[PDB]
Amino acid sequence: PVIAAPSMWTRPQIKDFKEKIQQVITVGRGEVVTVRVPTHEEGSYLFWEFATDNYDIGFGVYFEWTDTAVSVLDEIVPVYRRDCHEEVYAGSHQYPGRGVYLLKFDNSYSLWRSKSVYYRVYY
Repeated sequence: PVIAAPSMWTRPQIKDFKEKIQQVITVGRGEVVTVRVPTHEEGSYLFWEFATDNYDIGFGVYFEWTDTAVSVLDEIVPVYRRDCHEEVYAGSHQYPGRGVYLLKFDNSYSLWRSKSVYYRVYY
């Protein structure tokens, strides 16, 4: 089981990222949204970008060995609170093999606030 280290960065241009995203996920007050993004035999990589309005949210990535679902295994990125309300959080990961990626928008730590998740998955 060979797992490539993922790469992660940020971008300042969040207003505009959001703006052309809107042309969007509501994560509940204490819920967890799981976007399942199956691999490609044609692509080699997963690219992702996401941002939120006003409040941070937990982000994490896992790999489900199984052959886009959006719902309410091996670890790529651990699930941590991320300031994707101030900047756009982006990342890549090399396919480990074939399967489905688990993008985890975790708002379970929130008690009163829902989150608006603007995201993108590429190529």
